[PDB]
Formats: sequence, structure tokens, C-alpha cells
Amino acid sequence: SGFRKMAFPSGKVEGCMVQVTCGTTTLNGLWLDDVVYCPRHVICTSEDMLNPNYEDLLIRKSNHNFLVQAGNVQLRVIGHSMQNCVLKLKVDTANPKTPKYKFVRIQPGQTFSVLACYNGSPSGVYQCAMRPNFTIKGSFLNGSCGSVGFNIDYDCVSFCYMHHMELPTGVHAGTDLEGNFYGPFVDRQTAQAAGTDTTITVNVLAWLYAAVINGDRWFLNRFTTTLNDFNLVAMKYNYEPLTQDHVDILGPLSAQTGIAVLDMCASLKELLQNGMNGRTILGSALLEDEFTPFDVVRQCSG
Amino acid sequence: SGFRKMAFPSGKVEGCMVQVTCGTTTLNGLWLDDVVYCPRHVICTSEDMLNPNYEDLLIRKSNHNFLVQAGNVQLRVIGHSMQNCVLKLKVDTANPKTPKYKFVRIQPGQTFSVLACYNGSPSGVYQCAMRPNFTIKGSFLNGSCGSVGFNIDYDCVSFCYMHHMELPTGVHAGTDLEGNFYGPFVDRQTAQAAGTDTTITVNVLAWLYAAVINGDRWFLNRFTTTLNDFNLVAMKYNYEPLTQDHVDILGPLSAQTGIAVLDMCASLKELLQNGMNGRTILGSALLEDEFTPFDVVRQCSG
Ligand SMILES: O=C(Cn1nnc2ccccc21)N(Cc1ccsc1)c1ccc(-c2cn[nH]c2)cc1
Ligand SMILES: O=C(Cn1nnc2ccccc21)N(Cc1ccsc1)c1ccc(-c2cn[nH]c2)cc1
Repeated sequence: SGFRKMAFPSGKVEGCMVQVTCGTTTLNGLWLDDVVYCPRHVICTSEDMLNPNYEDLLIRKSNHNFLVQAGNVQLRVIGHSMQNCVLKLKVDTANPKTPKYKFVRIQPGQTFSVLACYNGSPSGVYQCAMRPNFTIKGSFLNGSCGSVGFNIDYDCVSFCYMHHMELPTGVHAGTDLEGNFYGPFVDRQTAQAAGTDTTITVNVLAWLYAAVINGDRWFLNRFTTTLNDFNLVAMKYNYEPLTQDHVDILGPLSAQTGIAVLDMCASLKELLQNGMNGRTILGSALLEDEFTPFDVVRQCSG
Repeated sequence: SGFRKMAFPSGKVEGCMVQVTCGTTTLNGLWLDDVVYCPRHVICTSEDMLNPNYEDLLIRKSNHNFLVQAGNVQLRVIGHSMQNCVLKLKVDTANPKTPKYKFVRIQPGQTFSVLACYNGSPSGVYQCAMRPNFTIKGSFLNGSCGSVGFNIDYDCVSFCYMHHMELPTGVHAGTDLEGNFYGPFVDRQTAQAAGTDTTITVNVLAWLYAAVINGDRWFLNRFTTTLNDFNLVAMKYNYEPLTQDHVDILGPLSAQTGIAVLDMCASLKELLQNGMNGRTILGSALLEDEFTPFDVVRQCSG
């Protein structure tokens, strides 16, 4: 037993990280088959980033201006192209360490592992959720651009996130691996509104089930509620409205604990209206919304 | 910026995990050079674990009774021996993926990454601290025995922990890689007292510095304190006494933020005596003691 924020083992992704240098700037790239993916603002100077014309900036660059290093091995760039906000550098060698992989665009409320990297070298790994407002709350310093987020299904790495920017509020924004930003952000140094965030209700419920599985049961009570009544409470406390799709996803956890989803919603309602009264749940004095129902079942099944 | 509980990249350890089977039981082993390390209770049956005589149990076993599999590749066991609570299986092939490594015995209050494994296959990675009472609060299911904890220094993996047991309280106990348990525990199914735990004061202070570096400053106040006055408060709230050795370790964080350690102790004192008053620090409504001063500087330096 026990329940912790657990990242996927990062080995399959470590073998893909390279450093990408274009004149001045160095960041991280992702080497899969004979293509290296990295953020396109690698072609910018610091001044360029206020109103960069990426098309013109890229026209000034040839294959030989992109220096790509995988540890010590030097890659020979034989093609370059821009897709949305990513650069794709064709190299003449397929990465011998390429895992089975897919590119996926994840939904808000889903989680993934981030392998934070600097100069192409892995630094650490941690779990993140895509916030309802399409930001993530990560740990990224200067030089971390091009670090990627991923999930692993059996042997297949599904890459979902590439890191591009820190907003002045301190939260992080990035793209899928086709270079499309999550949310309304653009790769320009302007102030950008991250919209209203909300708490991921179905994840808080999955986490309450995780807590019951691991012995924390004090929040279980005598009450029940209805989808509509609960959604009134969710609205007041800025939680995502709960839907029948959410109820269905929580079915296995309902089945394994024998606690009906709506009875668990009644517990969450009480916690929202009265707080925790100084107690803790799975080591936290806040309601945790960064575990998906799948995250709970995976960690509670092995 | 941002600050998260960050594990080391697990790739160098993934290449070392094997499964070890001895008659009935299967668990994880660690393959380094031509030796595989695993918990000795792999030689037990379920009934054996109440009062196991490991010496006699091991005498019944020959090299060929230990089946060792590294993914699909079968290892040929050419020797076996017991060192304290670990088995060392000599195999005829050096692990080609052996990283540079050391075996270390860590001190309480130090942190490390755990690569949780089942049947020799990696499941996830997360940070743990060795509690003052030599337990760890992990996430381990049946079959996770032999999973290891480690730190990585540049290219060198320092292995510090091998997982052996879950206590009836739900916390976890294990050995160093010489097979010596941390704390008073033994590899028998008896009830065992984990002594009084305490909060790791120097880690809470390092985490408060991490918070200031990343914008959370509301707990900073007008007050100061002394080592002795603060230690009166630590005693009342079951915190480790603070020493000058701790003050010195916090020197770089003091220097980078310009907040004297004793002024930060004055903030911690106020938090302990009054609580947080519903506010949060780095996303937490509790005082966090699982980041060492080195963990803060590493994550805040790259
Ligand atoms: O946000 C960044 C880069 N970034 N990402 N995570 C960070 C954590 C700490 C500090 C900086 C961090 N920006 C701003 C921008 C606006 C639109 S996209 C990115 C950034 C700043 C400078 C460059 C640059 C490229 N060449 N020279 C400088 C790139 C991105
Ligand atoms: O605690 C364990 C094994 N273990 N470790 N983490 C666990 C998380 C969930 C469930 C079990 C877990 N024990 C008890 C014991 C007491 C002294 S050392 C270990 C355990 C139980 C059974 C065996 C066994 C060996 N052969 N057959 C059964 C081994 C350890």
C-alpha cells in the first residue's frame, strides 16, 4: 500500500533527448527515428522573442546552422522544416534507442510525466496534470525548453507535451508534438491571459477512493447527494461540473471499494462546505486533483 | 521556476532490474557487474516468514534453484551467498548496462528516488525521505520487494535502499545494499515497533527558502529568534532539534535569498504556533519536510 505522485520510468525517453543549438541559443530536442523535434524559438535571439517573424527567421537558417548533439555523438542534419510551433530536423541516422511511440494530444485533466532536461541531459522526472485552462504547474528553469511530457502504455511511449514557455504568473505552457499549443498561448514574449482555472472534480473523487483503499476513511459519512445537488456545490467552489461520463469512469473504483460514486460525492460536498478540520488525507491538508481514475487504479494494481 | 517533488531520471537503474525466482516466490533483483542482489526472503515460503531460519533455508538451495531473468535474457547463476539480509547471486555475464555506481548507507532525513518494480519490470519512480525513525512512506504492492532507492551524482548511481517489507502500520522498511536494515526491523512477520518519528526541521527550513525563491513570501515576518528559543518550539511540536551543523548546511540558501537562517526559524516558529491560517506554501497546506537543502539547490540551479 501507500499512494504517492508517481512518474513513469523515464529510461525510454532519456535515450531520445538531444541538445539543439542554432547560433546563440541551446535547448532540448527529441530524437525519434531520423527526426529531431524541438521548439521553433531556438532560431530566435533574445530580442527576436517580442515579435518574432518565424518564417523569415527560419529562411536565414540552413541545415548546417542546426548543431544537434546526442551526448557526445554528432548528428548530421539533412533537412529542416517548421510545423506550427515546432522544428523538425531531419538527421541522417535513425536513433538506435527509439522506443515504440505515438504522438497524442491529451485532454485537460489528464496527467503525464515530465522529464526535465538541460543541454540535452536529463535532470529529473515528475508528474503533471494539464490544467482545465491548459497550463501546467511544473518546475522548469531557463534552458529547459524542449523537455517533453509523456505517458507509457506497456511498451509504447505516448508523447503529449513539449515545453515552450513560462508565463509571468509562473505557470508553464507548451505544445503537443505537432507543435500546436495547448490553450490560447503563442510563442511571443507578451503578457498572455491564462483563463479561469477550476479544480478537476473527477480526479479529486478518484483520489478520495485511493484514500479509502489505503486506510483513510474519516471523511466517509452518513449522507448522500444527487448529481444536480452536487453540481450546485461544485459551481460554488469552482470545481468542474460532474457528468455521467465522469461517474462511469469512476465505476471500477466504486466497485473495488463498494462506495457508490454519489455517496463519495456526498463526502466531497461535506469537505468542500466544512473543510478538513485540521485532519489530513493521504498526507495532504488540501483536496488533491492531480490523480486520474486510471492513475489510482494503475498504482493500486501494480 | 516552480518547485515539485522530483525524482532522478530512472534509466540507469531500469537497465539493472531483473526478476528473481526461487521455487514459489518471485521478486526483483539488482544486476550490477556479474552479481545480482535481492532480498533473502525470496528463499522463503509464506509459512516460513513467521520464524524463518534463513541459514537452513538457504542450505536447501543450489545455484540452479535461482532463476534470474533480465527481461527475456536468462542469466546463468554460478554462485550464491547471503550477506546480512540480502542474497548475492553470481552470474556468468556482467550486466552490459551496469552504470558507474556505489553502495551507500544514507542518513535519516536524506532523500532518494525509488524505482518501484514488479516481476523485474519498472512501474514508476518517486522521491522518498528516510524518516528519522528509519521507515519510508512509499507506494509498494505485493511483489515490489527488491525495488531499490538511489541518488545520482553526475554519472554515478549511489544505491542506498532495497525494499523488504511493509509494516502493519502501512509504512515501509528495507536495507542498504549490504543487506543491513535501516532501523530496528527484521525480516520476520512479527509486529515491530517503529519508534517515535519527528519532523525533519532542516528540510522544512530548506523548503521555506525554496518557497521564497519561487514567490511565496507571506510567511516572512518582522521577528527573529535564537537557536535555543527555536529549539524550545521544535521540542513542543516534535521537530528535530536544530544544530549549528544544520545552520551551516542552510548557508547557500541563506546567501541566495538574503534571509538569515534564524530569521527563517522565526517564520517557522510563527507557522508552528499559529498554523497557516488557510493559506498555502508551494501548493501545500502542511509544512513539507521531504526536501533536503541539496534538493532545493539542485532543483533551483538546474
Ligand atoms: O519562457 C520562456 C523560456 N522559458 N521556459 N521556461 C522557463 C523558465 C524560466 C525562465 C525562462 C523559461 N521565454 C519567454 C517566451 C515567450 C514566448 S515563448 C517563450 C523565452 C525567453 C527567451 C528565449 C530566447 C530564445 N533565444 N534567445 C532567448 C526563448 C523563450
Ligand atoms: O511485507 C512483506 C512484503 N511486502 N513488502 N511490501 C509490501 C506491500 C504490500 C504487501 C506486502 C508487501 N512481507 C511481510 C514481511 C515480514 C518480514 S519481511 C517481510 C512478506 C510477506 C510474504 C513474503 C513471502 C515470501 N515467500 N512467500 C511469501 C515475503 C514478505
